Amino acid sequence: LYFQGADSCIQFTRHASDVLLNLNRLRSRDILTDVVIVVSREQFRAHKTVLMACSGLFYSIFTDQLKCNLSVINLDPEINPEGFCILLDFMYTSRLNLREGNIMAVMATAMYLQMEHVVDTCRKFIKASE
Ligand SMILES: Nc1ncc(Cl)c(Nc2ccccc2)n1
Repeated sequence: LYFQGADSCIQFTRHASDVLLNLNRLRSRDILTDVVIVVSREQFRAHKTVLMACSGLFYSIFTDQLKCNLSVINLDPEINPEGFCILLDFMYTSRLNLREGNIMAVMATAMYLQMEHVVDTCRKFIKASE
């Protein structure tokens, strides 16, 4: 459906989430992926534009005239790959699968990737356990 937005335009309620859904479908089928992210010898294929849109670290890398052409990016080998996988799924879905058993790895990975809204959110959930 659609509605009249604050600017008097027609606004499509599901458009942004539908675009993201379609980008995730492309990722799952490996269509137009243009980078591999390597974490602890695990490989993750993705779209650079989605990475940049969600992460300060990826934004900096892919706006750098030298690094923007790399098709393989290695992360710190101490990064937990499940932490990365969770954040990558978040990027492509808006859904963050936080659990007691993964929250610290997810928070550390989000800090490394410069995903500040995710970092803040992990803080509140940790602080509520205390
Ligand atoms: N199912 C699917 N998966 C991925 C993409 Cl990118 C896509 N795009 C698209 C297809 C038809 C009409 C409008 C958009 N559709």
